[PDB]
Amino acid sequence: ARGAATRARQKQRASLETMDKAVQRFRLQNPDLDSEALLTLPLLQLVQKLQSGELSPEAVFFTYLGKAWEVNKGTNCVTSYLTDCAPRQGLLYGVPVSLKECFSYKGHDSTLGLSLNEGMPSESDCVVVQVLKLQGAVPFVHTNVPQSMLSFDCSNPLFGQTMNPWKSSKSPGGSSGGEGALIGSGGSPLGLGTDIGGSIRFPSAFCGICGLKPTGNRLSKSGLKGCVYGQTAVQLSLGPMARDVESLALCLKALLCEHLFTLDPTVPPLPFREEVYRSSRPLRVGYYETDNYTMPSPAMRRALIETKQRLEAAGHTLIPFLPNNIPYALEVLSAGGLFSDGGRSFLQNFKGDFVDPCLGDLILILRLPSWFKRLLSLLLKPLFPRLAAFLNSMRPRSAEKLWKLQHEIEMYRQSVIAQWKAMNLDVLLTPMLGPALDLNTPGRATGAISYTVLYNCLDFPAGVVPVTTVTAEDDAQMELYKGYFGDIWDIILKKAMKNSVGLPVAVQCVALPWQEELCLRFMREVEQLMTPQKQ
Amino acid sequence: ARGAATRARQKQRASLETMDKAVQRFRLQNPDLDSEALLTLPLLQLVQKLQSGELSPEAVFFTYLGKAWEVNKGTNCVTSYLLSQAPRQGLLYGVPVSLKECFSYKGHDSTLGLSLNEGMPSESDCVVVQVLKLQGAVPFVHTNVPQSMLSFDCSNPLFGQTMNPWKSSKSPGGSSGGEGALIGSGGSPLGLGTDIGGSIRFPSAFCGICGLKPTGNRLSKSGLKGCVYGQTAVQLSLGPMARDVESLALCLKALLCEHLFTLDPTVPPLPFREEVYRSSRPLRVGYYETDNYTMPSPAMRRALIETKQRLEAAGHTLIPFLPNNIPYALEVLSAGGLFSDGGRSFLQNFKGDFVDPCLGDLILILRLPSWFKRLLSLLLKPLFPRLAAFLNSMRPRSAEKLWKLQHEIEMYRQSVIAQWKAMNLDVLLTPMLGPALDLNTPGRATGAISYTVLYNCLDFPAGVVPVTTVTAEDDAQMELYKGYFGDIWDIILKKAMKNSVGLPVAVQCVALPWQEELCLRFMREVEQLMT
Ligand SMILES: *C(=O)N1CCN(c2nc(-c3ccccc3)ns2)CC1
Ligand SMILES: *C(=O)N1CCN(c2nc(-c3ccccc3)ns2)CC1
Repeated sequence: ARGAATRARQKQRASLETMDKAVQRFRLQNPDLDSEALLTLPLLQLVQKLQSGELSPEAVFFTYLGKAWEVNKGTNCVTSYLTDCAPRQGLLYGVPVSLKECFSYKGHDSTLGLSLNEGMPSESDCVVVQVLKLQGAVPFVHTNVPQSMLSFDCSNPLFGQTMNPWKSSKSPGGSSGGEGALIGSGGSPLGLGTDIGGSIRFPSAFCGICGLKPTGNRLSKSGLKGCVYGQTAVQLSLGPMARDVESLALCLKALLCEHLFTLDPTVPPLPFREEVYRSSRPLRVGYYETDNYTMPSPAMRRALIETKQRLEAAGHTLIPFLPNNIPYALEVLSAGGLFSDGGRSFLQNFKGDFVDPCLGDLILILRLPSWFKRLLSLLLKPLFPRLAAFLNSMRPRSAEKLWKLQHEIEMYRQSVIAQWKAMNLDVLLTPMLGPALDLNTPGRATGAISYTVLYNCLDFPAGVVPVTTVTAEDDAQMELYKGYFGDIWDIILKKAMKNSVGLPVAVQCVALPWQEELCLRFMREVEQLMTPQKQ
Repeated sequence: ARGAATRARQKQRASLETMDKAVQRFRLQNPDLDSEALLTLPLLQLVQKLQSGELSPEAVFFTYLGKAWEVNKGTNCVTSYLLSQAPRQGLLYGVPVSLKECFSYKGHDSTLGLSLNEGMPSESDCVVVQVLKLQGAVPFVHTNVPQSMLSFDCSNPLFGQTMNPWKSSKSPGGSSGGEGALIGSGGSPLGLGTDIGGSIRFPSAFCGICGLKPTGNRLSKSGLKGCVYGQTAVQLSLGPMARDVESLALCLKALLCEHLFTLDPTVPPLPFREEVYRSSRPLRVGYYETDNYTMPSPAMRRALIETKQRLEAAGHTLIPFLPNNIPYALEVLSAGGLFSDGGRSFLQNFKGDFVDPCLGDLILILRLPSWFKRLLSLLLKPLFPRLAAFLNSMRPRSAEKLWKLQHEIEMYRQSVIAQWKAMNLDVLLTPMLGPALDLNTPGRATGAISYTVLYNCLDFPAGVVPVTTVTAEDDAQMELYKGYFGDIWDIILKKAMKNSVGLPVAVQCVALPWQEELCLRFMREVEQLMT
C-alpha cells in the first residue's frame, strides 16, 4: 500500500527527463551562450542585467535549469519539475526560484514524504508562489524534505535521500534540505523554506549559504502543507535562502508588497523599511559563546569568537548576553508546544507507512502510552535529565494545560525582551550548530536544535550567514569533545560532527520581533567583515 | 472571607472623597473659570487649545475630575481615583483619560470584581498606560466592570452596580460599562476598554458613544489583568472609547508611535496611516440587516436601513453581504474557544466568592460535570437547539481537540475573507445590539452577543457609532417581537429591550484585519451623514 512509493519515484524520474530534454533543446539553439559566467553572477547583478535587458529571461532560466539537473545527480534534491512555465515591472523579473516541497503548487504534490499525500495534487498556488510570479519570478523546482519535515536531516521513503554538496557522507540539514543542497551547489540563485525549529537555518549552515527566518506572521502561510494544523505556541516561519545576504534582502522587499497584503490580509502590511537595512550606524551587539545546553564544536566556538572580534574592530560594542532559562524554554515550552497532544495528530500521517531511519526513534517514543511516557521519565531522571524532561513534555494534555503553556510562552517572550531592553541591545550574536552531522545522525541528536528552536519559541527574526570553514585543527579537537550531559545526544553529536574538514561553519544573527530589516543589516555586516570579498 | 468587600468599598469611598477635596480646592482658586463651555468641547478642539496654551492642563483636569464626581453619583462608574511632568510635545498633552479597571496601574488594584484580587496592587503600569503618559495624557480614574468581565452587564459584589446615564433601570453595557457610563455623561473625553466578545461595542452602543475594537495585536496587551490567560483562539482586543470618531482616530495615532513599539516589540510597528483615514473616495460597503441568529429590534433595523440609505445617497455602492455559517462560528468556534477547558480555569476565580446576579446561571452551568453537560445537551436539542449547542461547546477538551478548533478558526477566517474579496468590499455595515437591556438581564440573554463576538472570532477591526435614538414607534413594535428560536434568550431579550424610548441606537462598522484607519474613515462617514 505504501509500497507504491515507486509511483512517486517514476514521477520524479519523468520530471528529471523533461528537464534534461528542455535544457538540451535550448543548448542546441544557443551554442554561444556562456554558462559559467552566467551562473557565477550574484543575484543583484543578475536581476539588473535582466531588468536592463542585457540578459533574456529564457537564457537565465535554462542555464539554471541546466545546473539544477547536474547538481541533482550528486545530491538528489529535486523532487519534481514545475512544468507549466513574466511581468516586466517586477523586482524579480527573470529570476528562477526553487521551492521547498511544502509550498503548494497547482497540479503538483506536496507529499511531505508520506504515502498518505501521494496521489493528491494541489488545486491552487499558495500566496507566496502567487506573489513571486506577480513579481516576475519563475518557480521551477520542488526540493526534497525529510519524511515528516520533523527532522534536521533530509530523507524519505518516497524520493530518497538528499546529500550535502560538500561531502557525500554528510547531511544537508533539514527540513529545507533539498533547498540547502541545491542553492549550495549553485543550482538556484534563490529559494524559499520553512522553519518551526531551525529548518531554514540548519540547511543554510550545513550547506554554507544564507537564510532568514522572519517573525512568524511577517509572511503569509496561506497554502502551506504541514503534518499538523492549529498549533500556534511554537511559531512557524517561512523565509528566503540564497548565496548572500543582499539576495535575502531583495527577496523580502519583493514579497513585502501590495500583492501580498491584498492576498491574505491577515499579514500586517509592513513594507520593507529600506532606511533601516541600508543603515551603517554602529550597533550594540549582544553575544554568547555557548547556550550551556548543547556544547559548541571547536569549529562553532572559533567562528563565534572571530566574528565577535571583527565586529569590535569595526566599531560595534559587544555585550555578553544569554537568554534566561533556556533549559526551560526547550524542554517544556518548545518540546511541549510542538507535542501538546503527545504527537497523536502527528502519528496520523504515519499510519500504514514506512518510517525513514533518519527519524530515529521519534515515532517509537511518541507511540508509547502517557503512563509509560511518565514511568520512563522519572526512571531516567537521576542519570539522564534531558531525556526525562523531553519524554515528559511529549505527553498528551488537556486544553486547560495548553492555555497554561501558551500563557507561559508569552510570559517567557516578555522576560527575554525585558532582559534585552535592560542591556539595551540592537541585535544578538549566537553560535549556529555546525559543521554538519553524518548522514543518518540528526534523528538521534535532538538536543542540538537548542540554538535554533529557542527563537521559534520566542518568535524573533533569526538569520544565518557562513563565516568560516572547518580547519583540520578544529576537527582534531572533536576528539576531546565531551558534552554537558554525557547522554546519548552528546555521544552521537561527538561522532557525527567528526571527519568534517573543509565544511562551512556559520553564525546566527537575532533581532527583536518585526525587525527583519535590522536583522539583515546585521547579517550584512557579518558577511562584509568575515567574507570581505564576496560580490 | 469574601465578606471583606467592605474593604474595597471604603477604599472606593476614600477615592471619591479625595476627588471631591481636590476639585473644591481648585474651584476656590479659579472662581472665574467656565466649566460648562470647557466640558462641551470636542477632544480635537480641546487638545489644540491645550497645545496652543489657551487652556492650562490644570484647568481641564479638575474640570473633568469635577464632572466625573458629579456623574458618578447617578451612575456608580468610578471604582478608584488614580500634570507636573506631562510632556509638552505629546499629541495628548493635557488630556485626562479614563481607564477600565483591568488596565494595571502602579499601586492600584485590578480587582476584576473578585475577592481573590482585593489586597493586590499593581507593581507597575501596563504598556498602554505608559505610552499615554509619555504622550502627555493623564489617566485619572479606574472605571467599573462586571464581576468577571464575562458579562455585557456591569455589576460586582465589591464596587456595586453601574447604571446607564440615560435611564437608571437600564444597563450601561459591559464589560467596559463604567467607561461607557462615564464618557456617555461627559465625565471623560476619552477612555480605554477591552473587547473579547463586544465589550467595547456594547457599552458604546448602550451609552451612545463611539468605540473601536482594533485587530487583536494592533495594540499592546502587556500588563492587562484577566481571569483566564493563554486563550488565543478568540482574540482579545483593546481600543479607545470617545464621544466622536475623530477622538478615536486621534487616540490611535497617539498610541501607534515609537514608544509603543519600543516597549513591547511584539506589536507590529504599523504607524497610523493618515492618507487612508483622511481619504474621501467612494466605498464599496457590504451590509446585512439581520444575522439570522439574534433578531434585530425595530430600533436596530431602522438604524441599519437609514444608514444604508444615506450612504447610498452619498455616492457609496451598497452590497448585500452576510458571513457564511454564523451559527457555526458562535456555537462551536466562539463558545468553544472561550470555554475549551469547560471553564475550569474561569471557575478558579470564584472559589469562595459571591456570584453577582448579573452573571445569571453561567457559574452554575459551567460547574456541571462534562457528562451531565452532554446529557442535558442532546436532551435540549429537539426543542432548544441554541441552548444545546452552547452547552456542548462549553465542555472540557484534549489539547488535540483545541488544535482542531484553532485550525477551524483560521480556516473560517480565510473563508469569510474569500467571501469578502469575491464581493470586492472595502468595509462592512452591521446591526449593533441595542437599545440597551434592563439592569439584570444581559446575563440571561447570551445569544445577543452574536453581532459582536463574530468579529473577535474573525479578528477584524470593528467599530460602533451612535446614529439614532429609540422613538416610541420603535418601542411599541417590541410587543410584536418574536425571536428566531423562541427559547429563553429570545423571551428575555423581548422584555429586556422594551420600555426604552429615547435611548441611543448604534450601528457597527467592520474592515479587514489591520485596516483600522479604513474602519475609522468609514465610521467618520456614518457619523457625518447620520449626525
Ligand atoms: C524545522 O523547522 N525543524 C524544527 C523541528 N526540528 C526538529 N524538532 C525535533 C523535536 C523532537 C522532539 C521534541 C521537540 C523537537 N526533532 S528535529 C526539525 C527541523
Ligand atoms: C466582552 O468582550 N465580553 C465578552 C463577551 N461577553 C460575554 N460572553 C458570554 C458567553 C457566555 C457563554 C458562552 C459564550 C459567551 N456571555 S457575556 C460579554 C463581555
